[PDB]
Amino acid sequence: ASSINPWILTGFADAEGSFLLRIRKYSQTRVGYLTELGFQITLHNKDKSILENIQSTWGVGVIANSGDNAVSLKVTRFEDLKVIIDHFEKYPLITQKYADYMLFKQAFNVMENKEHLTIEGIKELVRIKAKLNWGLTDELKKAFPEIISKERSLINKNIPNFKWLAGFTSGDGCFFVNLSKKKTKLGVQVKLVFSISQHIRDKNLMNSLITYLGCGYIKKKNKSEFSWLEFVVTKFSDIRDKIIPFFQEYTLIGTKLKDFEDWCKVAKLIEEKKHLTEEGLDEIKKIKLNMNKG
DNA sequence: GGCCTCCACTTATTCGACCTCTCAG
DNA sequence: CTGAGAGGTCGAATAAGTGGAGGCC
Ligand SMILES: [Ca+2]
Ligand SMILES: [Ca+2]
Ligand SMILES: [Ca+2]
Ligand SMILES: [Ca+2]
Ligand SMILES: [Ca+2]
Ligand SMILES: [Ca+2]
Ligand SMILES: [Ca+2]
Ligand SMILES: [Ca+2]
Repeated sequence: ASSINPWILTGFADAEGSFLLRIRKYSQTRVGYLTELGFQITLHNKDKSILENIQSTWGVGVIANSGDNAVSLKVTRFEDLKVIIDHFEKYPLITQKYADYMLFKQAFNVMENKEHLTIEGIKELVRIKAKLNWGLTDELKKAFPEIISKERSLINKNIPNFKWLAGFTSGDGCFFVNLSKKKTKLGVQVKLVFSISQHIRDKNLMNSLITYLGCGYIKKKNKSEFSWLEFVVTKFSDIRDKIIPFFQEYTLIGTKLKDFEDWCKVAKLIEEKKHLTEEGLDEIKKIKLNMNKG
């Protein structure tokens, strides 16, 4: 395998990767609970390469199928979690996931002292799990009532580097060739779109993208209860003089790099105005088709 | 015995990706 | 006519999670 730049790896960990803390009822321990702390990243089968290069970069973690179409990288071996702590202490996360890392860091110290084998240590872990990701199940809520959960700090940090954004984009980014039917002679408009999806927790971070990249805007989407944000750039001059030069200097990792490469091919056709012709339009449809089924 | 670590595989919901239209210059 | 938003839809490569058990000191 090949190494991954640490900042690119952190950025990819802001977009992918989830900390996890298992607190299960268990008959084969005195305290009656089985604990499992770790970190994981789940991608499509086609992107198993990233996991292998991560596994080789950190020298930690195990790979396993995640259903019929996906695979994951899991790090739960306790001694291997030191690498995860060492990496993120030097290359910290900047999304709200950094608050989950801190809770993960606290759980590590409880288990490091072996306090998870006691009833008090478990209670401490439960107070931490209450604020980690999706909190506690009602089964444990009623099991450990009147527990003062730990406080979850609001993360509001600046983008550290451009490499961080390359990794974050590879995880939650998208390079799309928009074909828009138009009641006109040619019939269709071509328009490149660069976007980054993200939960509305990080509205601050998302908004700062406009300031950091000097272009784009924000779009608030809602699916009933749930809402998230999209950082979107469509103005071609910005895509040509900002987005494209940026990601040529700071390589994307995974299958998204292939989409970026075809994306840039369409940008070339557009610079030459070949997107107003007919032969050029067949070319753009071929490139776009190669990005959907590919 | 007591406890750790891994594979199988799912759920909820947060992404990615896919549209189509208005309208000013 | 064209470009740049405006205004969306939608399915799971979503982010997060669980059951089962082989493995080790
Ligand atoms: Ca993400
Ligand atoms: Ca994922
Ligand atoms: Ca190792
Ligand atoms: Ca394996
Ligand atoms: Ca492991
Ligand atoms: Ca260190
Ligand atoms: Ca992704
Ligand atoms: Ca332009």
